[PDB]
Amino acid sequence: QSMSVKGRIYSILKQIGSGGSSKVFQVLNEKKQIYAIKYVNLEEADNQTLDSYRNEIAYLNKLQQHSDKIIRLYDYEITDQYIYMVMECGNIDLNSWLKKKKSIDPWERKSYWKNMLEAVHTIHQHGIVHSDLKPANFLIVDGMLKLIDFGIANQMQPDTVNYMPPEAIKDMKISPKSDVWSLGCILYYMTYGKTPFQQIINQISKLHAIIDPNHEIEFPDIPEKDLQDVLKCCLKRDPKQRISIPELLAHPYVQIQ
Ligand SMILES: COc1ccc(Oc2cc(NCCC(F)(F)F)c3ncc(-c4ccc(C(=O)NC5CC5)c(C)c4)n3n2)c(F)c1F
Repeated sequence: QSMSVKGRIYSILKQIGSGGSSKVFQVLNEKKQIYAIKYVNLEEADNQTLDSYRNEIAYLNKLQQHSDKIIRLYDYEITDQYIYMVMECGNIDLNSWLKKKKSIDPWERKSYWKNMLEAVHTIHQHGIVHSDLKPANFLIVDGMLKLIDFGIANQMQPDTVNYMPPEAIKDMKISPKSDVWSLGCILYYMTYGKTPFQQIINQISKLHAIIDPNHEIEFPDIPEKDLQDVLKCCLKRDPKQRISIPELLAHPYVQIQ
């Protein structure tokens, strides 16, 4: 089944994500190369939705320069009815590559963490706060992770409120610190193999736990202390307390050997 984007033509290998009025497809060009293509349908001109999407393209466009830990965008076409974005295709998302795994190599867990921070630092410099980070939002492309999205649009899910931080639940304000927390949970889950409450099931309880000063988060012993320190510093409950992405970038855990 064909597709046209700026008069270049694309044959769909398959759908790889869906949500709202948009679908993502793995696809091939004329010269047998792979790409993802996000196709959004504007027939439902929910006007908040529509500006959310014009805003995502705008940013995705601007962050092409400042980092390649950010998914590449080769082209797009937008009209009143549709939006096609032709992007990079990753081998695999992170959320998967983790569930098909028992032991993560410590060196990889570090290199993925670096990549994580770099990408999140990049979007903070441009004043974006994701506030929705989870493993799905990252993506493997030749050893490097790359952030796929910014939290601008009511995002797809491939084909969970573990990573929800405290401030987002009491506040019913969002700073950068909010992404740190979710990053911690993602690192947490990469060391221990469960987010910090994959084991509470009562949702009313789970969010009382996320916000209960007197619930001591269980921090096991591990081969490397630095990691353990990074993890405690990220999963603090006062944002004013919590470590920053710039402090995180100058941490021993990311800098030494
Ligand atoms: C939360 O929304 C998601 C939706 C779909 C997702 O899955 C995937 C899986 C991929 N692996 C492809 C390899 C395969 F399966 F074909 F073998 C892949 N490659 C490029 C993109 C991709 C690219 C761009 C965007 C995107 O729209 N980002 C916004 C424009 C900023 C999305 C959601 C996924 N994806 N996306 C995902 F991980 C999400 F987090």
